[PDB]
Amino acid sequence: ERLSGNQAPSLYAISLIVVFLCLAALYESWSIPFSVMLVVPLGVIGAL
Amino acid sequence: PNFFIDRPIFAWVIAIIIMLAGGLAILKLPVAQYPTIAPPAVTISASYPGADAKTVQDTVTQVIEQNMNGIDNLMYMSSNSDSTGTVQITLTFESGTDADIAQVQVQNKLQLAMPLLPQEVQQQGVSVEKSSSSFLMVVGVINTDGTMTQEDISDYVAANMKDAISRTSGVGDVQLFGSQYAMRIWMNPNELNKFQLTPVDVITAIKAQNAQVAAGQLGGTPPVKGQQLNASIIAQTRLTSTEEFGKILLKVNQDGSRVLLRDVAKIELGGENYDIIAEFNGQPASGLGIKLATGANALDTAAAIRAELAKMEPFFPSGLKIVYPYDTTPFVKISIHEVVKTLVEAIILVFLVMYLFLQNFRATLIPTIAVPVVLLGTFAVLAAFGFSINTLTMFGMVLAIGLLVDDAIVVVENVERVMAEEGLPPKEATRKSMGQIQGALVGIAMVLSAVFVPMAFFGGSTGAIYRQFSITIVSAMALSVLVALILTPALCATMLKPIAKGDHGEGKKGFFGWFNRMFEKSTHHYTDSVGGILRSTGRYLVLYLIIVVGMAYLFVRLPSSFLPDEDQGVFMTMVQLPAGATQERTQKVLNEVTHYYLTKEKNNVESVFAVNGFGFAGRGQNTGIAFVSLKDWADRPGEENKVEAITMRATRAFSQIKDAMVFAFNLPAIVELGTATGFDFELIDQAGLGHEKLTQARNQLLAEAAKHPDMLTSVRPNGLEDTPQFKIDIDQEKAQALGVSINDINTTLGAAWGGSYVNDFIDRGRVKKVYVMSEAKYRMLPDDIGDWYVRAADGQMVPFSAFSSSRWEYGSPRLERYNGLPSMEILGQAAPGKSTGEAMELMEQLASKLPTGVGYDWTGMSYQERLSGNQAPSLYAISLIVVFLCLAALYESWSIPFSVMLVVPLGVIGALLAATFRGLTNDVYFQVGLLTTIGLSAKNAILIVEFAKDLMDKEGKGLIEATLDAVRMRLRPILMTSLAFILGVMPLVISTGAGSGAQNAVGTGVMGGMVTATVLAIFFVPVFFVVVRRRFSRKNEDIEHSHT
Amino acid sequence: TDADIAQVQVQNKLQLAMPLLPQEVQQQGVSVEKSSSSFLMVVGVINTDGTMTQEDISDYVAANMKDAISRTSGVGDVQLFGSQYAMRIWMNPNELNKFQLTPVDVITAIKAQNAQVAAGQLGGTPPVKGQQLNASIIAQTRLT
Amino acid sequence: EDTPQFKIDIDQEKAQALGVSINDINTTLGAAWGGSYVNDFIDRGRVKKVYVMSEAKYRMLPDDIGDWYVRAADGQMVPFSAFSSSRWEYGSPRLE
Amino acid sequence: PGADAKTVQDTVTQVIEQNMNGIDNLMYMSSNSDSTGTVQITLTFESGTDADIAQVQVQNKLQLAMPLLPQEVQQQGVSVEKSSSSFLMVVGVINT
Amino acid sequence: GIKLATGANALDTAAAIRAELAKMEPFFPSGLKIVYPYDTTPFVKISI
Amino acid sequence: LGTATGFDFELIDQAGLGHEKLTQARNQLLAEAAKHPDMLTSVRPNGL
Repeated sequence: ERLSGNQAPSLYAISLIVVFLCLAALYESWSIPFSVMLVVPLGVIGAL
Repeated sequence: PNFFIDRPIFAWVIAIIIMLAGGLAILKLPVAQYPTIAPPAVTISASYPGADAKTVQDTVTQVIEQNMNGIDNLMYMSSNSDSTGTVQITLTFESGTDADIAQVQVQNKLQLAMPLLPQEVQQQGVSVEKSSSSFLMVVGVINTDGTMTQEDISDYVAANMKDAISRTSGVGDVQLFGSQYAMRIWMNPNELNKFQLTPVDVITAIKAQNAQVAAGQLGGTPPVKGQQLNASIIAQTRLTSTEEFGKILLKVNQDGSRVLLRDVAKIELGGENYDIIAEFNGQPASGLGIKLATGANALDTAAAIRAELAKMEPFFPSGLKIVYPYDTTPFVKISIHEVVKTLVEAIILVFLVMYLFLQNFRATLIPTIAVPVVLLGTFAVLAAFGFSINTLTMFGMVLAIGLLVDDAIVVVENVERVMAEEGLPPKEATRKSMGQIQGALVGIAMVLSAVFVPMAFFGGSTGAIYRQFSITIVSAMALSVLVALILTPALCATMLKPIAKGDHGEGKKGFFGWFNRMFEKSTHHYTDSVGGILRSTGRYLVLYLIIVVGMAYLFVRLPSSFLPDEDQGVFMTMVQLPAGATQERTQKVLNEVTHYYLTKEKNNVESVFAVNGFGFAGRGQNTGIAFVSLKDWADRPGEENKVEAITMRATRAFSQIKDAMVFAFNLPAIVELGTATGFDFELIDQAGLGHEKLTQARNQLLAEAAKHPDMLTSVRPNGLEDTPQFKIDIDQEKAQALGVSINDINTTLGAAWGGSYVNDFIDRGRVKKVYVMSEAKYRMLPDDIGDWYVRAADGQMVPFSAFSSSRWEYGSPRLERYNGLPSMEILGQAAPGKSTGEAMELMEQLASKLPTGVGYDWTGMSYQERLSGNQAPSLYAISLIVVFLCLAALYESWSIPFSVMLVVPLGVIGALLAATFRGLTNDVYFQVGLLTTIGLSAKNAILIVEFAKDLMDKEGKGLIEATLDAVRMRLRPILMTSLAFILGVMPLVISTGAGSGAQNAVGTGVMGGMVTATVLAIFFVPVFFVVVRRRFSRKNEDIEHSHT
Repeated sequence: TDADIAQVQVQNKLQLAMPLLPQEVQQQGVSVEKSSSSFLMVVGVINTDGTMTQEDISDYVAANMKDAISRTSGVGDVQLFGSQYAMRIWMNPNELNKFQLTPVDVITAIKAQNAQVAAGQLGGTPPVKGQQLNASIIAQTRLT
Repeated sequence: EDTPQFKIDIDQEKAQALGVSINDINTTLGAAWGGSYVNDFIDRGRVKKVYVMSEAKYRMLPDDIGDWYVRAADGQMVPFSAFSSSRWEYGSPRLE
Repeated sequence: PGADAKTVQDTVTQVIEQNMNGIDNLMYMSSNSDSTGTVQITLTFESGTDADIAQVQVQNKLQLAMPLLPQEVQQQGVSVEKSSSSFLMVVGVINT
Repeated sequence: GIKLATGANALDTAAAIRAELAKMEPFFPSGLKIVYPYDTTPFVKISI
Repeated sequence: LGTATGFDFELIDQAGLGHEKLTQARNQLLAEAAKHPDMLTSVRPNGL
């Protein structure tokens, strides 16, 4: 359980980084990701 | 290529992935001085306390050997049997055998041979281990108050420290240097005879009075119905005090008076063994030998060990100190820091040779981003293939910067060249230029792998060392070709400023750029010179032949090696007294060795860890070793202050004063390697013929080896000469008559003179051995046999003289066995002029005339070298076929590829030149170095031949014209890479202090190799093409004038 | 199934039984093998001049050939078509009864009169101050 | 938790005085109170154990130690309380 | 057999544990010491470790502590097994 | 009589056995010829 | 592993009947198999 908890911050951080990098690569714009990335807390607020 | 030229962010995404993946790698990646390289070896160790060498061989050694079967991947098996009572059997396995499976397979064939070994051996134990002799760190513990003996210290180390260290992260093994306490019972024969008792009685009593007796329990199941209570019934339990062991009763006299062990023996806590007296600067000392856990970090473990040691600091008894005679970590830290410094300084020199040549700030930042991506990404691929950060993989990268740097310069130059030549916008100029160099880079990638990959496929130990360099370089090289096709074309198109058609920057600046004017003349000077001497071409090919034959003579007369020694801040002298010498006679000599290093080498020597009893030739009172720790390099400035000189003056300082033989030397790079120019020979008894007959045969070979001083030098046996020994015959007949048990006779002798492990007892919550042995002063001289009495059946005491006689004789203190059969190991080396294979063929000749029934075999490095020497021509044969096939494909001819393949000798001639003139040696760092120089020699030539043909095929440019254009437009980037590469290798060539041995070997050959190769190929490659391309028919097209 | 692990796993259990087997069995050598069933090959050995008997040849093969073959990787099991030599004491019951002797007395004697004895050392460790001599003490060695 | 432990101190001194064998007294207290695994037998074709242990009613309380006798060297039987002391101790049955 | 918890810990358990060093992918160790002389030392390994390799590495280290253990213990037999922890099922048998 | 270890290659093991015997032969007693009365291997070679 | 049309049968004492009872049961099965020659051939004990 301790492992599950302690690992989590790193999990989200790298997951968010990946998505960003994927969007940047696919849609050639460097700012397209920025916008869609700001939509994360809009979903997370619901889960909470 | 054109894909990412239009997609800068995609190219940035891949760069970031490679940066963070390679960044993750470096962060969490194993670090060690070297990787595992020696083939897996398992050692079976045993001790029969008090046994002679024959007793162990015929009782244990032969028995275990006779059972080592149905075990997979066995290469060979050797064994020692000492008159110290120890047996060591070593099994060696194929490279790439799983060491754990091997160890299991061994430890349980042995497991089925246990019931066949004698009981004393069985209770003493038989160890099975992996034999990796590489210690991470040897820790020593001393008492500065002189309050406790080495036995006293060794116990504290065990009971209060050893377990704590073994828990530490990355600690793979912890070996105690010394003995735990053991209950020591020192028998007095006079006192034994007075109360009519023998050692046998002492033993019986201890086994009766120091035991654990199972009892039962109150209210035990099955119980009575309505049972009140359940509790364990505790009977007799093991004794604890020295006092308790004193109290144990032995016999009650007719007058009721008592006889206790106390009365017949001295009783005290002491050593499990007394063979080794370890000392630190003359002081009694214990220690711990720590090995690095597989997969773990050498640096992080070293810090963690010291921190765990810091925790226990206040907890120690008065005046007890932890000290560090050995630590691999200081030296590994320097290796790592000095390689990064090299790599960092390389890129900085790329910035400068780029700026003070292209004079543009944003253009120079491209390689500054390009290469660190490649270097970061190389770590990722290493991590992917289970590799570690070590000396070999570190110098694998520094040995490769020339290729990565070149990939960055080539891509950038072409764009800046095209713009200053045609006047295209950056985006189109990169698009055009990549078109020119696309095929070239994919070709060179296939070519370069074809010269590096094959060396990974070398067999055995060396093959494992080369595998390190091979996979390292290929991984970096291939990444720098992928970066050159993806990121660098994007960086040239999206952050490069245009230059106006035919600019060349001539004039313009004042305080910053005046060199341009001077540079444009020298390129015209070189295009005219090359073009000029393209008439008299046939006479230049002759000069090329001198380069080939000159290379051939240097290739022969250059001494061969594996890895250069380093000043590792540590070395050791070894001490060899004549056979039969005492512990004390050796300790005398050792103390003088200590005195020398502390008086006469005060400034350089930190400490002397003297070990009395353990040598490398064997074990015994006879031999010792003195391990020397130094002040760190920062304190020892001169070449007279480094290990080299210190060891040579030490041998000097001991040769002209001693009665005992005293070498002095330092440890090899990998602490299990051969002597390069040296061999390992094993003489074998293949018929009945015994030890003596074998000694006769050895003596015959050794004498014959001396007949040839030109071929073999210091060829000698590795084992030990026959020594005198005192033999006691029991007259069975007289023993029977008097009424003494033949068993009682043997154990009274044994236990007295040799010792006997009776029981275990529990010292301060810890299980520890109980030994019964004679007090020192009753087991010294043959005359002392007369002190010892045995009790007869009728109950009266009988001296040995009544039933035994005795005499002296020559026996063997060390019997050797190879693959089951009696062996005698012979070492030796190939004399100054000749090679190892030459000396080996002569040995086989010399052995071929020994007596009928005597055989031989090569072991160790000589066995390795045999089964992995049949590859060096065979593999590089496949290299040059594949290279030709790639170049044929890259171009469109079976003839054109030859023009670049003839560049090989141009680099080698410089490498050989440099190393010969530096008095250096051809070794691993040199071999890989060669392969790098050849890499750029090919890489430079491929592009020049390419550019020449592109003008000839696409533009119809004349043969003699196109080659001149090619050599002119590529003179720039060739000179660029070369100057930055040579000046980046600059600190490596003239290097002192730690790591310099490897640093020089890498640098020297690579610098000289580049100097010639580049300041030679600029003339030869254009020549090669014109020579080659003139053996092609003119029927379809006339190779001289325009076409399209 | 991984034969290495198979054979490992068995033997972990076998050792649990091992000490319960009668001494006579243990000292005859329990063996645990991972072999095919059928023979790969049979290597035969003969004498061309007949200058040795077949029990002679069997002893040679056992004492000079078997162990190295059996150690060879990939060699799963080896059977000897014959027997290695042993000291054979062919008892006579009339002669034994004659002298009030039983096989027990014979065995008890051999055990005592054919032995390797660890006998310690002259000037062995730890010694007194000023010891100059150090050598092995030899006693009884196996008969030949 | 920490169970009581019934400690028996067999006096090696008085035992030799009486003529009883040290082993004889040991392997009798064991077999009585702890039971003893002697050797094996064949039950319906399966090898099973043979045990020798005291009847339940003679191994339940400290006062039962009296019930047991050891034969001395001469041939007479000796009670346990002629050569044995007994008391109570403490300790755990499960050390983690 | 028959030894108490304290006697078996510092005699068997503790000895085995000391040599239970230098084994790949070990997460943690726990052990018990019985009044019935029973000892169980469990090595829990890193997630996704190859259990059969873990077993081998463990028993290789065990067999080094074996000599140092009591004769009674060595001959009672020391097991090395991949362990579970809880039962899949309990199969019961009764008479109707 | 020799049996293959499980999983071992027949021809390799055979090759090694011969190569082992090769070492031993030169040290034989007078007229102690080796003979090859049963070998499954030659078939495998020839057959393939 | 396998002969043209052969099988490998194992008769098993599962009630502690003993060697001599098992032997009688073997004989019963073997005699019964002989009565059916149109189905089985050479139905034999592999033992001694």
